[PDB]
Amino acid sequence: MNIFEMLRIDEGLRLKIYKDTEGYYTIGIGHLLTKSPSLNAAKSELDKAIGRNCNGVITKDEAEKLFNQDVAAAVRGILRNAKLKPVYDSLDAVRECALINMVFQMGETGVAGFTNSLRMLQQKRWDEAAVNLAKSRWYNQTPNRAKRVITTFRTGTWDAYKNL
Ligand SMILES: [Cl-]
Ligand SMILES: [Cl-]
Ligand SMILES: [Cl-]
Ligand SMILES: [Cl-]
Ligand SMILES: [Cl-]
Ligand SMILES: [Rb+]
Ligand SMILES: [Rb+]
Ligand SMILES: [Rb+]
Ligand SMILES: [Rb+]
Ligand SMILES: [Rb+]
Repeated sequence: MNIFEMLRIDEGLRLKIYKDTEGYYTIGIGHLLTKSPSLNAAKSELDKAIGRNCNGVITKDEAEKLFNQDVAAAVRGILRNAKLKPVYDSLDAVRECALINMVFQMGETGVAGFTNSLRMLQQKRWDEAAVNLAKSRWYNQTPNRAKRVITTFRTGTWDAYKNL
């Protein structure tokens, strides 16, 4: 297990534009296109992202291409974020994946707002951090994925993803 396999379990793979758990147009492996309710707006974003006329449909290779971009950019952005960088660097490589997963789902700003949980993670107070992470819109709206992510933070193991 690694970050790519983890996010592929959590996000799935779809080759046509669809609506994510928040109702927003998405494609591929969790590639958010737009928060606009306009499918045309989402289609324009898609064509821009891939560099061709897709009218809402991509290939698996294209989906994987966006996915690696998105993972790479989530890591890079964490390392440029003053709140998230120290936490990332303090964590072992398995727990780092949980942090990347959260950024992939809710964005850097949203994760950086988890001030108290971030502190508990930096302190290696794993059970306390796990309790705190669950007191969130995040957990309420996607509880089973949040549980997996939280278990990864709490344990530093892949037990919540072996075998999905
Ligand atoms: Cl555009
Ligand atoms: Cl993009
Ligand atoms: Cl603890
Ligand atoms: Cl708490
Ligand atoms: Cl869920
Ligand atoms: Rb998804
Ligand atoms: Rb997403
Ligand atoms: Rb719509
Ligand atoms: Rb580290
Ligand atoms: Rb905050």
